[PDB]
Amino acid sequence: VPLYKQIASLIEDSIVDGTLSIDQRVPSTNELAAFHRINPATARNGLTLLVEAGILYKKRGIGMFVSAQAPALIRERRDAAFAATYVAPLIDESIHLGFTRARIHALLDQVAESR
Amino acid sequence: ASLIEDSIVDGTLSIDQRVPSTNELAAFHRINPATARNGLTLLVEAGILYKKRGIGMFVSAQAPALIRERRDAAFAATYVAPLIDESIHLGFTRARIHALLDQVAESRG
Repeated sequence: VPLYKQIASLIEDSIVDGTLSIDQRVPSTNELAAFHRINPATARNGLTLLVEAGILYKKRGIGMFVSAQAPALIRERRDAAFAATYVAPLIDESIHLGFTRARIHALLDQVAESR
Repeated sequence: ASLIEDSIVDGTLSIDQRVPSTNELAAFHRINPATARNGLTLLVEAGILYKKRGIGMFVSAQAPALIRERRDAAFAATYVAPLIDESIHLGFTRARIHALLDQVAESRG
């Protein structure tokens, strides 16, 4: 995983854990660069990634802040990544193999009951 | 191993029909005849094939169910097991995942 992504995820984690709130300045490119001791452009790319997702917003002349719906955004995105990565190919292959809805649901239970 | 099984699935081999000689299986897979042999031995153990003393090995009427059972277990290991593990890690209940299965289904792939 690229460093700008690792930085972005650390910030989301802080938002999920509740250690970073809504009216709390987010560490700046310069502050993140100094702390994690990484390249500024890397910290920047991480922050921008969160902007483009609607998780952070710029308060003119003050700094970066957290959107109130950030928690919902991180949760919804991670849930969608989960569905596409783990459920989408499962369903596609089910159709390919010709399984019925009942068969797939039974397979799920059969595996859960027998790990 | 697969050749016999795929063959039983596609009908190139019917129930009670004799299986190809180990030499043929060996040549097809480009392996040692002894290896093809124990591979056939494993199929007998599993009940996919049965043998007539001094005559050879034949396709069991049970092979169909047995082979299909092997395939869903492969599907389960590839798609369902990883799904279950991640679901547990993320804190999703099985009921939720059942629902999600239908959810993703509606507008399938």
